[PDB]
Amino acid sequence: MEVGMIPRVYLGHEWFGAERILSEYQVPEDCGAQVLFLGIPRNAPEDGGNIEALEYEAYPEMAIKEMEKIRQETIEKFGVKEVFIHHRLGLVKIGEPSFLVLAVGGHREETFKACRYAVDETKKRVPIWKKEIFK
Amino acid sequence: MEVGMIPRVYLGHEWFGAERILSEYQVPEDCGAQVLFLGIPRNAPEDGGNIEALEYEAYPEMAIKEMEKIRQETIEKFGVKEVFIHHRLGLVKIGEPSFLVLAVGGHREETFKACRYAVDETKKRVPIWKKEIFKEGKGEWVLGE
Ligand SMILES: [Cl-]
Ligand code: NA
Ligand code: NA
Repeated sequence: MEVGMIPRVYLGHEWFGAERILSEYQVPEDCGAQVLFLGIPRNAPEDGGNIEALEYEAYPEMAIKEMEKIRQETIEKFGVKEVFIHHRLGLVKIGEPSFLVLAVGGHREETFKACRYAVDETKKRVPIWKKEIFK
Repeated sequence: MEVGMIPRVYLGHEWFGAERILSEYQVPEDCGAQVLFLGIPRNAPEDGGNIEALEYEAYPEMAIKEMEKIRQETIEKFGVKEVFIHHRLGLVKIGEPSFLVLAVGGHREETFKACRYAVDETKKRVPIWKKEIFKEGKGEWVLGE
């Protein structure tokens, strides 16, 4: 995707990815910590080990609005400088990240907390659900 | 540079970087989470003035061994599948990562804990000495007679 600036909140069938975000985002002089979480579809033995991919769907408008709300809360609550919350829609192969959260802050203490908060809240409140694709 | 495999523990003047590591590393089928921490030199005016860079020095062998010990501990204590612990030596300009820790595991819970553990334990136990390299004009921040 070609954009003027990488969106902080993204929900779509395309993807920017950790490499591009980390490469393009300029860390502010007052920030000394970045904590990135990548959620990846698994094909663990406990699920049969026959999963080839996951298909993600959502209520697009509702989801992105709630995602932005969580981002706002994360920044205000932990005092970090920036937070990215991205999630893919459509087909996602096992091993490919489908969920991304990047927190940028002054120190690691609050940056780790910020990332974990955004990740946990997103899972509890954002309307995005998966479907397994077998074989 | 030094692939084949990227060394899980690395200490030197060169740098693999998060982009290359995330790009090359293949996530195992039983892993659903990756937690990456990047430590970056920051300008700390509360330390006397504006900083240009952070310098890191050490006796590599000793530092590397403790880093490897911490890595093994992280994997064992948290049950994660893989852990990378990298750190740069020499001068690192503000904004450029100098410390990297990547934990790969089954779920969020243990992966986050593992990364935090490796990071905290490294800062407490690994003998890498740091020095803030201030920009010219430091004497202007605190003025007496
Ligand atoms: Cl909607
Ligand atoms: Na990614
Ligand atoms: Na890096």
